[PDB]
Amino acid sequence: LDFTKNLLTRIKNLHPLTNKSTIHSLLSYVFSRQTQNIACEPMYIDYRKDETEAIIRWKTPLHAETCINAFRTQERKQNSHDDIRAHRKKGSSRPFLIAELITGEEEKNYWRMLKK
Repeated sequence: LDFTKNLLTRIKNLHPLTNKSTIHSLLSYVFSRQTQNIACEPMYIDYRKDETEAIIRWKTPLHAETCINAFRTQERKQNSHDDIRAHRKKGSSRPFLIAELITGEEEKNYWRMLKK
């Protein structure tokens, strides 16, 4: 069926005990350092407690691209469940936060499942 392409980013290596509020703040903190031209508008955050992944539905494709560029440029690691600035700490076992654009069949299935 029908959807706006290229809105979705998977965020990987979140702290497993975080929440949507913290994810929103972290994305806005990181996005701020990539651009001042447009506001951070993660319209929906799909996140289940005790997972290490979220799916973000951005307002526009340019917001999604901005997020991907931010995490590609910036080394970030979420230290604790409520860490928003996510500075990498020397000797930390935490992995680097990663943002990937969801495409192809994975993208179609997101919109199919949302509409089920």
